[PDB]
Amino acid sequence: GSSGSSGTRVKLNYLDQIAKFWEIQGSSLKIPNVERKILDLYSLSKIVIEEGGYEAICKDRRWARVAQRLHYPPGKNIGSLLRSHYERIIYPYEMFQSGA
Repeated sequence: GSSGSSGTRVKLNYLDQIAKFWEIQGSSLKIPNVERKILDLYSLSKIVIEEGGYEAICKDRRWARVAQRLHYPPGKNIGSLLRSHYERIIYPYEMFQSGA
């Protein structure tokens, strides 16, 4: 019949999800500014999960590729930044939203 195309549908679910969790704790959900541009915590997390989880990509120091995926500047200490922001904000959001 008819078809569509992926857009900013789910990309929002991530924000509403991580938010609904933070807004509750007390501290509003804030996004860090990397590369003179807003960070898409949605893409980073998404990719990882796909790659093969956090422990996997982490063990294979794939962080490098995970960063370049978002068209990041190859040369700057980004890998570290990402891994951090994740375990910094995406740490509780995940561990909490893990296991139904």
